Amino acid sequence: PDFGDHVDTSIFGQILEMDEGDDHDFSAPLVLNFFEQAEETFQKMETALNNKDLPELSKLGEFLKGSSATLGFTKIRDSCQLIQQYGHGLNVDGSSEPDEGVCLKKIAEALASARVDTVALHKMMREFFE
Repeated sequence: PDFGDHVDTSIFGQILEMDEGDDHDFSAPLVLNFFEQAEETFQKMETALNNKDLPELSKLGEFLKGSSATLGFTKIRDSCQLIQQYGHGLNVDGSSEPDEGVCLKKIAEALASARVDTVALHKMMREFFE
């Protein structure tokens, strides 16, 4: 399976080992569970944006970063890392960003990237598991 930059094959590959037989009896429910979880998190983020709660956004980013990391979903993990950082009021270089308005705008961009990358991956994973 050639998922491009979306998936770390060395990590995802280890998920696939847990399948007994060729029906993907373990990996497929797991991946499904991740997309549901992601979808829930994105909704809770979309609300957190609406209420301009930067700490919440930071934590949701960190949470979803961790679960995408576990499965090797690199592009999603990265965008969630940015949400974590911008939620703590920091730029990519580590310098502080004191303008909340700027932070929120950067989070919005990274949330859009995350959602789009999730959808892209969901499709490929659907092709893969059929």
